[PDB]
Amino acid sequence: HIISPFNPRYRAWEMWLVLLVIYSAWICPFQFAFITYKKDAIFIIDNIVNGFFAIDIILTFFVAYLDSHSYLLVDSPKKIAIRYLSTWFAFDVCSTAPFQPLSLLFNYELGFRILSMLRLWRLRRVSSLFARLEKDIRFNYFWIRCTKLISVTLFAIHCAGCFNYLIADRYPNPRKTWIGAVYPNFKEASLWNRYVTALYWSITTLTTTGYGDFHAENPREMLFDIFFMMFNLGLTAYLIGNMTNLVVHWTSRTRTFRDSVRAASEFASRNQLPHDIQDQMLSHICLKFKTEGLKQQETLNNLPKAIRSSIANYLFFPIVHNIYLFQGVSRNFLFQLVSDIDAEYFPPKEDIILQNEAPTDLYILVSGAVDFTVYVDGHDQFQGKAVIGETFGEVGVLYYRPQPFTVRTTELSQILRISRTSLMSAMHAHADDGRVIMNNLFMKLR
Amino acid sequence: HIISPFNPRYRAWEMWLVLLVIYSAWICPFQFAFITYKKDAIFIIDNIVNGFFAIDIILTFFVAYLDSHSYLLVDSPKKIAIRYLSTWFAFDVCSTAPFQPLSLLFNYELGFRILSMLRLWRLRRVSSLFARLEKDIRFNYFWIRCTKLISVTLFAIHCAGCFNYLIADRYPNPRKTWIGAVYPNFKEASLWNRYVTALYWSITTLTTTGYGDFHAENPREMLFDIFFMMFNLGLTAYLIGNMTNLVVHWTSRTRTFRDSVRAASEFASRNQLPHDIQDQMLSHICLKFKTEGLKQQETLNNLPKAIRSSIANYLFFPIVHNIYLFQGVSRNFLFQLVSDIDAEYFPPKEDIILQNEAPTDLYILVSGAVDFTVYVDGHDQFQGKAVIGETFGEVGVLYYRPQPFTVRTTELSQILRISRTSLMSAMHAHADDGRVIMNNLFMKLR
Amino acid sequence: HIISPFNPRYRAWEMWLVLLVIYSAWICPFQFAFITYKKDAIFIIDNIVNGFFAIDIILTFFVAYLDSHSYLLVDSPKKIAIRYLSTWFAFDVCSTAPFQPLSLLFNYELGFRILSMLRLWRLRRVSSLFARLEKDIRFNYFWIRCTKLISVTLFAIHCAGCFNYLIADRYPNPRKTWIGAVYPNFKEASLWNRYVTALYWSITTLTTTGYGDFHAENPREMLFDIFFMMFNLGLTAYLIGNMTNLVVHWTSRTRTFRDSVRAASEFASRNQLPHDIQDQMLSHICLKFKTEGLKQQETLNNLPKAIRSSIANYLFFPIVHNIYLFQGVSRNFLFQLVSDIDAEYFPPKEDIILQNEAPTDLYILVSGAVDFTVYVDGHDQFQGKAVIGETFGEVGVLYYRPQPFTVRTTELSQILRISRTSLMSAMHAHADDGRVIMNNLFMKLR
Amino acid sequence: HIISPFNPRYRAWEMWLVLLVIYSAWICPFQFAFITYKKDAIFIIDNIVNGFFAIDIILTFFVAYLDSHSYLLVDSPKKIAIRYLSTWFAFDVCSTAPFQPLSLLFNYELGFRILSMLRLWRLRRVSSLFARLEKDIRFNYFWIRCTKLISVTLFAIHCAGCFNYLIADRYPNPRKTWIGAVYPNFKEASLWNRYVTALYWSITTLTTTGYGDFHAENPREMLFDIFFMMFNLGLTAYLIGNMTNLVVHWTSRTRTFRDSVRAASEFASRNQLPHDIQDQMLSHICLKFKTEGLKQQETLNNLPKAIRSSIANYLFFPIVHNIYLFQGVSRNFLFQLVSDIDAEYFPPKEDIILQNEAPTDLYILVSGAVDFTVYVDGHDQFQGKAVIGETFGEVGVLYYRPQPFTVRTTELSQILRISRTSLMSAMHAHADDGRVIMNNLFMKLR
Ligand SMILES: CCCCCCCCCCCCCC(=O)O[C@@H](COC(=O)CCCCCCCC)COP(=O)(O)O
Ligand SMILES: CCCCCCCCCCCCCC(=O)O[C@@H](COC(=O)CCCCCCCC)COP(=O)(O)O
Ligand SMILES: CCCCCCCCCCCCCC(=O)O[C@@H](COC(=O)CCCCCCCC)COP(=O)(O)O
Ligand SMILES: CCCCCCCCCCCCCC(=O)O[C@@H](COC(=O)CCCCCCCC)COP(=O)(O)O
Ligand SMILES: CC(C)CCC[C@@H](C)[C@H]1CC[C@H]2[C@@H]3CC[C@@H]4C[C@@H](O)CC[C@]4(C)[C@H]3CC[C@]12C
Ligand SMILES: CC(C)CCC[C@@H](C)[C@H]1CC[C@H]2[C@@H]3CC[C@@H]4C[C@@H](O)CC[C@]4(C)[C@H]3CC[C@]12C
Ligand SMILES: CC(C)CCC[C@@H](C)[C@H]1CC[C@H]2[C@@H]3CC[C@@H]4C[C@@H](O)CC[C@]4(C)[C@H]3CC[C@]12C
Ligand SMILES: CC(C)CCC[C@@H](C)[C@H]1CC[C@H]2[C@@H]3CC[C@@H]4C[C@@H](O)CC[C@]4(C)[C@H]3CC[C@]12C
Repeated sequence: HIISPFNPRYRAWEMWLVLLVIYSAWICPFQFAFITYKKDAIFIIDNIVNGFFAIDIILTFFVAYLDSHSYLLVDSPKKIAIRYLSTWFAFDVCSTAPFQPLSLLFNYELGFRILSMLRLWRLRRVSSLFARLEKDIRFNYFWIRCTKLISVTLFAIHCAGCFNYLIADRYPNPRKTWIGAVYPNFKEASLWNRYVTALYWSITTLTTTGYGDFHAENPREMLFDIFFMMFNLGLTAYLIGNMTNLVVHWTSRTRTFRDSVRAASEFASRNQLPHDIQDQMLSHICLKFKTEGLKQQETLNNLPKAIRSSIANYLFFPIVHNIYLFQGVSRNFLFQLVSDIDAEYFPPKEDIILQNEAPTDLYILVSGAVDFTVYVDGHDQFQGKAVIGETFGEVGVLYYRPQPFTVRTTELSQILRISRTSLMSAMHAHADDGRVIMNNLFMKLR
Repeated sequence: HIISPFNPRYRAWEMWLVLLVIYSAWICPFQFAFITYKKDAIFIIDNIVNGFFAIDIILTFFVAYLDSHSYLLVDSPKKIAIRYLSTWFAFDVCSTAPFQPLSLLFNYELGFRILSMLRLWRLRRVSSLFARLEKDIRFNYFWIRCTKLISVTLFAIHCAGCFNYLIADRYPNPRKTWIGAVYPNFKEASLWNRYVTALYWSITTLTTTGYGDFHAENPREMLFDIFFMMFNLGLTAYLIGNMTNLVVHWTSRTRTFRDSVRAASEFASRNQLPHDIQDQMLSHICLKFKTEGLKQQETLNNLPKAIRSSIANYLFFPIVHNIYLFQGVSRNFLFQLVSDIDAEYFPPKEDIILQNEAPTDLYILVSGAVDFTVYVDGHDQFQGKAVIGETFGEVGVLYYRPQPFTVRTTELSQILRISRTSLMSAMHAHADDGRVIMNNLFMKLR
Repeated sequence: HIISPFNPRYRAWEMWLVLLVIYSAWICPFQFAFITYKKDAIFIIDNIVNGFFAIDIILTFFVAYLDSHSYLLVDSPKKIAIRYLSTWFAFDVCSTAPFQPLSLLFNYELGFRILSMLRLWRLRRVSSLFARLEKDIRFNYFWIRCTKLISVTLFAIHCAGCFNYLIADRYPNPRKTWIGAVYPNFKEASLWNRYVTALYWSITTLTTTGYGDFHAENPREMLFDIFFMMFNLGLTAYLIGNMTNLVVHWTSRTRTFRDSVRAASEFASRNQLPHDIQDQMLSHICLKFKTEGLKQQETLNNLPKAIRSSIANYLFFPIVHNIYLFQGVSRNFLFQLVSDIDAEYFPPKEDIILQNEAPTDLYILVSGAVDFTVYVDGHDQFQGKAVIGETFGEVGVLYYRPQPFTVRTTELSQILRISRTSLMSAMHAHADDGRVIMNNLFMKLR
Repeated sequence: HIISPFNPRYRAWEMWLVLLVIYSAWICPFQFAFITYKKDAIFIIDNIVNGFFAIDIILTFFVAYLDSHSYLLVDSPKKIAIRYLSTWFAFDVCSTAPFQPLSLLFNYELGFRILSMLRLWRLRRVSSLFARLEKDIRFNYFWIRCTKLISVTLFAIHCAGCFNYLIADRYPNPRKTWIGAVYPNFKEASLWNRYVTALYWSITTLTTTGYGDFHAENPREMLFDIFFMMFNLGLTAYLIGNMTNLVVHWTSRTRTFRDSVRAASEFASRNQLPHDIQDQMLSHICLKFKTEGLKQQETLNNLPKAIRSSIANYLFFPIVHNIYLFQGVSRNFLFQLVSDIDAEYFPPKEDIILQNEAPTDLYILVSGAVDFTVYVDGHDQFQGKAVIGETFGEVGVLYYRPQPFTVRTTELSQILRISRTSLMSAMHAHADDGRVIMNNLFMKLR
C-alpha cells in the first residue's frame, strides 16, 4: 500500500518530472520578458505542467524514504508526513499554486509576473539529480560536475539577457538604452534578432570581454550592471576553482611517478653509482608503474582480510596446488595456507638471489625464465635453471643455510613469495608438515 | 575592580563599536569627495563618533587579556598598560584625535582632509572580528571568509570610485576628464547620478571588463589608473585563490570515495575476477562510505584513550551486559573489558565466516539477521542461525578449532568484534574467568 | 615476417608522419577559407600526403603491439586485425579517402570542403606522442605539457580566425561585417594583411582583452561569437589549472623546508629555550635539507631490500673492511653484515655522545674531525680524539656500560651507525665473533 | 691569497653590483626608445658601469665556492677557472664588452642598439639573490616571492611600453599609429606625457582590461600585439598560480582544525551522545589547537633522539628532581631517566582517572589544581587532592592494583606522564631502585 523508492515506476516518474522542470526553467524568463500573456497556446501547456506538479504534491505522501540512523527503510506513513511537511512542503505548494491563471480569470500585471517567478523553486530536482549522479558508481565523475557548471553558466546568461531586455523595453525614450542607441528601430524586429542581441550582450560581460558596444546609458540600467558584474566575478572564480580540481586530479599519477624517478636519479647522481645500480633502480620503478602496485597495496590493505583471502584463493590456489614440495597436503590446510601469499613482479636482468646470501624467502615462479650462474667461485658459464611452476629457495626451508647459486632473470617474470617467517608461522599447523618433510627428503636424495 | 574580557557588557560594547566602525568607514571617502564640510548636520554625528572612541581609549585600560605562555588570565593592572601602550596606543590616539573640528573652530582645507583619512585605523576591529569568528566553533567557516572577501572588494570599489570623482572635480577644463567628455554638464546633476556613475566606472575596471566608456584623458588621471589596475590584478588573483580553496575543500570526500572505487575496479578488471569478488569489494566500499568510518578511525585514534573508553562504555555496556556467556561477571571487570571493543558494520550477502576457517574473532550481533549454511560437506540447505544479541564464534574461545558452519548475511548488520588476542589479553584478569568457563561448560552440555 | 614496434625504421616512419600531420593540420583551415581550389600546385602536395597515409593504412597490419595482461609481445597476425579493425580503422579510412580530388575529376563545392575537414582525424598521432613523452623518462615533464597547451591554444587561434574570415567573405553587403565596417576595401588587399587581421581579431577575444574594434554586426556572426566565447572561457580555465599545477609542484620542497623551520621556531620560542638548543635544532634541519635525506629515506624504504643491499655493499664495504675491530672476519660474513648499515650526516659543534650516557650505537667515522672533552668531572681541557676510519663507541659492545667522554664535532662529518640491537642481532652469526672478541681483548689490553 | 665567499667585503661588493644591475635594467629600454645617444651626460655613467663589471670579471677568479659532493670549501685556484670559464664566462664577457662607445669613436645605429640590448644578461644576479633569500632563514618566504613576481610584472610593463613607442616613432604617416590617431601632435610633447601614455597603453593590455583607446592600425604593430598578448596570457596564469599557493598555504592550520571539529561533531551526532562526551571531545580538540601539539609531535619525532634528550633535560629535570618519591636517586641515573618523559596538557573538568580503573601511567602535576571525589561507592562529597609538584598514581608502581579515587580537574593543568611500561623499562637500571622502594615503604606507612 506504500510505494517503494526503488520501483521502476517511480524513477521514470522522477525523470519525466526532470524534463518538465528543465522546460519550465527555460520558458520562465523568456515568458517574463519577450512575449505577451493574453494569447493562450502556451497558457494551456503551463496549466498542464502545473497539473503534473499538483499530482506530485499528493503522490509524495505515498513514498518511503531512507533514514539516516537506521537504514534500508521507513514505512508506516506516520513520520513520512512529518518529514515532508516540515522540509519541502511550503515552497512546493507556493510554487505549484497558480496565480496568473486566477488573475486572468478573476478580474484582470507586473506584480503577478513576480508571483510566476516562484516557479524556479521547482529547480531543486535538478540539484537532487546532480547530487545522486556523483555518488552513483556507474557514471564518470569528471563529466557530471562539468555538466553541472555548464548548466549554471548557461542559465545565468539566459536569465540576465532576458532581464536586461525587459529593463530596456519598459523605459521611455528608446534612445539612451543599450539596444536603442545602436539600433534605433528595435521593437519592430523579430524575436530571433532581439533574443540573439540580448544573449550576445550578456555573454560579453559574463566572459569579461566587454567590446564596447551596448554599454549602459539609463541610470537604472547602469545600476543593474553593477550587480550583474559582481555576480560574474564570483561565478568566474568558482569556475576556475572547479577546473583546477579537474586538472590537479587528472594528472596526479604521472606526476607522482616522475617525482619518484627524479628522487632516484638525484640519489644516484649524488653518490656516483656507476651504471648498473642506476638501471636496476630506474627499471624497477618503471615496472612498479606499469603494473601500478602502490594502489594495489593500499586498497588490499584496506580490505577486511577475508575478502583478500578469497582473492588469493581464486588467484593462486591451482598454482600452489601442484608443486615439487606439496603433494598430498590436505586442501583444508591449503585454505589457511594460501591467504598469506604476497604476489610480486620483477624486471628482467635483475639479480634476484645472489651467491652466499643468507636466505629470506621462497620464490615460486608463475611465469618467466630464470638463469642461474656461479657467483665469485665461478668466473663464467656453469649451470642454474627453474621453469614455470618449478620453485626454488628450498634450501632455506629448515637448513638455514645460504643459497648456492646466483639468480638472474632473462625475460620478465611473476614470482610469488612465501617468506621465511611465514613458513615458520605455518609450522605450528602440524600433522601435515610430515608430508612436506618426506617430500623434502625424497626430493633431495634423488 | 577590573573588567573581565568575557562579560556580557564588554562584548556588546565591542559589537556596538563594530557597527560604528562600519559607519565611519563607509562615510569617510563619500565625505572626502562629494559633499562639502561647512554644514553641520553630519559634523554633529562625526563628533559624537569621535566621543565614543575617546571613551574606548580610556576604557581599554580596565580590561584584562589572555597571555600566551600562562593562560586564562592576566590581572593586576601593571603590564596591561605595557601591552596597550606599546602595541595599539599611538595610532589609536592619532585616529581618535579631531583635526577638522579644530581647523574649523581655530582659524579656517585639503591638507586637513588627509588628516581625516586617518580614521581608517579604526578598521582593525573588523579584522579582529574576522579573526575571532574563524576560530570560534559555532559558525560556518566557508561563510565567514567569503564575507570577508566581499567586504574588501566592495570597499575597494567604493574608495576608488570616490577618489576618481575627486580627481575629476578638481581639474580645470571639465572636458577631457572621464565623466566630462561623455556628460558635458555633470556638476549640476544630483548625488545619485554622479555616485552611480563613479561606481559603474570603478567596477568595470575592477572586474576587468572595460567597455570603452569613461577612459582617461587627463594625464594625472591616466597616472591614477596605472596604480588602480595594478591593485586590481593583485586582488583578482587573491580572490581566485580563495575560491580555489573553497572548491578543493568542499568536494574532497566524494573525490576520495571515487578514487577508491576506481582503484578497486582497476585491480579487479586487471586480474579478471568473475563477478562475486567485484560485488563484494564494491559494496563494502559503498558501505564504508555511507557510514564514514575512515574519519571515525582517525578521530578515535587521536583521542586520549580514556574518553574513547567512556564512549564505548556508553555505547556497548548494556549490550555486552546481557549475553549467553557473561552472566555474573562483576561489572568492575566490565569497565576494563568494554574499552577495547572495536565496533564494525557489514554489508548483506557477504560471507562473514566460512567453513573450516581457522578462528580469529568473536562476532556479537547487535542487529541484523544471519543465515548459516553447510560449506563443501553440504551442497545446499542445512541449518545455521543467530539473532539480535545472540553471539557466535564461541568455538574458538579456548578450543582453538575451526568454525563449523558458513556465515552469510541476509539483511545488513552491526557486528562487534572482540578478537582472539583481545580475549587472551583479557585472560590474566582472573577470579572471574571461572564464571565464563562454567557458562561455557553448562552452555555446550545442554 | 612481422615488424617489431621498437625497430629504428618504424619509429622514424612515425616521426615523419608526425611532421606530415602538423603540415596537414596547419594547411586545412587556411585552405578552407582564404585560397581557391582550382589551381593545382598545392593539390599535388595534398594528394601526395594522402598517398603517404594510404600507405600507412596498409602497413599498420604488419606491426606488433604490447598487450595489457600478458606483456612484451603479441605476434601471429590474428587479433592484430581484430585490434586495428575495431578501434581505429573506420575514421582513418574515412579521413584518408580523397573526396575533393573525386569531385574535381568526376563532374565539378561547400559540402565537399566539409568532407575535407575530416582530415583532422589524422591529429590523433600528436596526442599519441604527447602521451608517450610524458611517460618516457628522458624528457622534462614540465616542458612537454606546456608545449601541449601552447599547441592547442595556437591551433584554436588559427582555426577560429580563419572561420570568421570565411563567414565575413560569404555574406552580401561587405559593410556591416567585422572587417568590412573598418576597412571598406578589404578583398583587394593581400593575404598577409587579411591573415594578420583575422589573427589579431581572434586573439583579442581569446585572451579576453576585447578592445572594441572588429565587433560583430551580422547576426549570424553575432551568433558565432557566442560559441567562440564559451569555448574561450572553458580553455582559459583549463590553462590556469595547468599553470597552478606547475607552480604548486615546482616549489614544494622549499615550502616544506620553511614549514619545518617555522614549526621548530614556534616550539622553541614557546617554551623559552635559551640559545644553544635553538641553534642545534635549526642547524640540524638546515643540514637535513642540504643533503635531502627525507626523499632518501622514502625511496630507500620503497626499494625491494636486495638492491639496497647492493647499494650499501658498493658504498660502505671498503670502509668497514678496514677497522680497528674487524681484521679477518671472512667477507662472506661481511656481505650479510653490510646490508643493515644506516648512514647519517651530522652538523659541526653538535654534542654527539655526552658523558655517562647509556650507550645506543656504534659511531664509525667516515670523514670529519671529532673533539672529546671531559663532561661534569672535568671543567675544561682534558683529551679525546678519533680520525677518519677510527671508530668509537667500542665500550658498549658487550660491556653495557656508559660512555667515558663527551663527543663534540669540530668540522662536519659523516658517521655510520651500527646500533646496539643491530650488533646483538649480528651475534647469532657465530664462528667469526671469536675474532672480534680477540680483537677486543688484545685491543684494550695494549 | 684567495678571497673567501663569506667575507663582509665581498657581500657588500655583490649588493653594490645588485643596485648597479637594477639601474642598468631600468635604463636600457628607456634609452633604447625615447632619448637620443649623441649627448654624453648618461654615456659617462654607462661607461663607468661597464668599468665596474669589467672589474668584476677579473675579480671572480679570486673567489672560492662551495662544491656539491664535498662541502665547506674549494681552494687552490685550479678548477675555479674550470667552473667559471665553462658556466658563466662567455655571456658575461659578451655583455660587459662595449660596442656603442666603439661605434661612436670608430667611424659613426639600429644594429648597434641591439648589441646594447645584451646588457640584460647582467640580470642573473637578481635571480641569484632571489634564490638565496628564499633559502636563507631570516626572511619571510611569502614576502620575497611576491616581490619577485611584482618585479617581473613591472619590468614586462616597462619594456613592452617602450618597445611599442619605438615602433610608433619609426613608422611614416604618424596618423594610423596607436598614439598618432588619438594625439595628432605627439612628438612635440614632453617625456613625461609620452612615457605615461606608453605605460598606460601597456598596462591595459597586460591586466586584460582593454578599454578601446590606443588600438593598433599599423599592420606591423598589429603583429606586435599578437606576441605581447600571448605573453600576457602566460604571465597572468603564472601569477594566479603563485597567489593560489600563498592562499592555500596561509590558511592550512585553521582549515585542518575545523576539519577535526566537523568530524568529531558528525561522529557525536550520529551515535547520539548526550552532552558530556561532546563537550569533552570538543574542548579537548580546542586545547590541542591552542597549544599546537601536532606539529610538536611531528618535529620532535623528526629529531635525532639526543637533542630531544637535552630538551627534556632542560625542561623537566628540576621538576622531577624534587618529588615525594625521588630523594637521593643519583643524578647520573636522572639523565637516563628524564629523556623518555612525555609531557601533555589537559582541559578542565575532564575526568582524568576514574574509580577502579586498571592503572596505566604516573601523573606528576606541574601546575593546575586537581579535585578527587568518590566514584560509585560515594554519591557525593568525600575527599581527594594533589598540588603543584605533588604526584599521584603511586598505587600502580608495583602493586598493580586499580586507582582508589576519581580525578577531575578544576582549573587547567600540565601533567607529565611516565607510564607503566616506561617505569618497568626503568626497572633494570638497579642499585638505585632500592631508594625508590624505601621511599615507597616509608611513604605509605606514615
Ligand atoms: C538555456 C537554459 C538551460 C536551463 C537548464 C539549466 C538549469 C540547471 C540548474 C542547475 C542548478 C544546480 C546547481 C547547483 O547546485 O549550484 C552549484 C552552485 O553554483 C554556484 O557556483 C554559485 C556561485 C555563486 C557566486 C557567488 C555570488 C557572489 C556574490 C552547486 O555547486 P556544488 O558546490 O557542486 O554543490
Ligand atoms: C560599502 C562600504 C563597505 C564597508 C565595509 C567593509 C570594511 C571591511 C574591511 C575588512 C578588512 C579586513 C580584511 C583583511 O584583513 O584583509 C585580507 C587581506 O586582503 C587582501 O587580500 C589584500 C590583497 C592586496 C593585493 C596586493 C597588492 C598588490 C600590490 C586578509 O585576508 P587573510 O589572508 O584572510 O588574513
Ligand atoms: C599554427 C598551427 C599549429 C598546429 C599544431 C598544433 C596541433 C596540436 C594539437 C594537439 C592536440 C592534442 C592535445 C590534447 O590531447 O588535448 C588536451 C585537452 O585540451 C583541452 O584542454 C580542451 C578543453 C576544452 C574546453 C572545454 C569546452 C567548453 C565547452 C588534453 O589535455 P590532457 O588533460 O593533458 O590529456
Ligand atoms: C621599473 C624597472 C624595474 C626593474 C627591476 C626588475 C628586474 C627584476 C627581474 C627579476 C627576474 C628574475 C625572476 C625569475 O627568475 O623568473 C621567474 C619566472 O618568471 C616567469 O614567470 C616567466 C613566465 C613566462 C610566461 C610563459 C610565456 C608564454 C609563452 C622565476 O620564477 P620561479 O619559478 O620562482 O623560479
Ligand atoms: C542574475 C542572474 C544571473 C541570476 C541567476 C542566478 C541563478 C544562478 C540562480 C537563480 C535561481 C537559483 C536556484 C533556485 C533554488 C535552487 C534550490 C537549491 O536547493 C539549490 C540551488 C538552486 C538550484 C538555485 C541555484 C541558483 C539559481 C539557479
Ligand atoms: C585604491 C583603493 C582601492 C585602496 C583600498 C585599499 C583597502 C583594501 C585598504 C585601505 C585601508 C586598509 C586597512 C587599514 C588598516 C587595517 C589594519 C590591519 O590590521 C588589517 C588590515 C587593514 C584592515 C587594512 C586592510 C586594507 C585596507 C582596507
Ligand atoms: C572553434 C575552434 C576553436 C575549434 C578548435 C578546437 C580544437 C581545440 C579541436 C579541433 C579538432 C580536435 C582534435 C581532433 C580529434 C583528436 C583525437 C583525440 O584522440 C584527441 C583529441 C583531438 C586531438 C582533438 C583535440 C581538439 C581539437 C584539436
Ligand atoms: C615582451 C617583453 C614583455 C619581454 C619581457 C620579458 C622579460 C620578462 C625577460 C627579458 C629578459 C629576461 C631575463 C634575462 C635572462 C635572465 C637569466 C636567467 O638565469 C634567469 C631569467 C632571466 C632573469 C630572464 C628573466 C626574464 C626576462 C627578464
